[PDB]
Amino acid sequence: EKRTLIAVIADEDTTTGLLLAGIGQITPETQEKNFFVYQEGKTTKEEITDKFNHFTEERDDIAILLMNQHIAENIRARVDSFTNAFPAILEI
Repeated sequence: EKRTLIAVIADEDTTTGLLLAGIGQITPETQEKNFFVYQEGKTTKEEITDKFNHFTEERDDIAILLMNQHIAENIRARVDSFTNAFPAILEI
């Protein structure tokens, strides 16, 4: 389909491992980034929510949004209210 890419909302260590596996890297043709780093005490709930809606409603090439469970817990009502077919949200 059109939806081929994985997006990432993840703490520092998970992002590091994902970027080593090539996940969340820049899409060559569009130059878009496919990751946002959560930093406890720095990132607000509003920024997490904004990045969520971006990867989820403002991008159209995302098949799967990966997030740490604890980050999904921080915005659980926004996550539980997501209803679209795509992307699939997987909590890691």
